Amino acid sequence: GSHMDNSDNNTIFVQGLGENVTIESVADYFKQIGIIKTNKKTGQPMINLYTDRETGKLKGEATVSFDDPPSAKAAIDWFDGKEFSGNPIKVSFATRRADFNR
RNA sequence: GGCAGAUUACAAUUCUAUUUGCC
Repeated sequence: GSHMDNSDNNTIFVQGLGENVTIESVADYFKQIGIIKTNKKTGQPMINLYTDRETGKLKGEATVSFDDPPSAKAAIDWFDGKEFSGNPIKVSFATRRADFNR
């Protein structure tokens, strides 16, 4: 969250999306606040859904990255505590937990 | 860093890489 200046943080973490959600739907729900950054290697928007390895069901968790950091900040200020696909969600500032194994 | 084209491989439990052209 506010634990960093986020001057280099353009990603938000999301929880509660749903067990049947899609990258395109999440992107359509976040793009209305600001431009989601697009992958130039894959052409899909920067969203990463997560899955349970013990059940194979979706965690309801995902990251979304923005083309600018103030858009990510507005996305937290706005989407945090709203609903998506008919499910309550929770947005906040992300980091790179990937860096523990990358 | 961004824009266009091309290539290959792998992964997570909170932001992929390589490569050609241009600034």
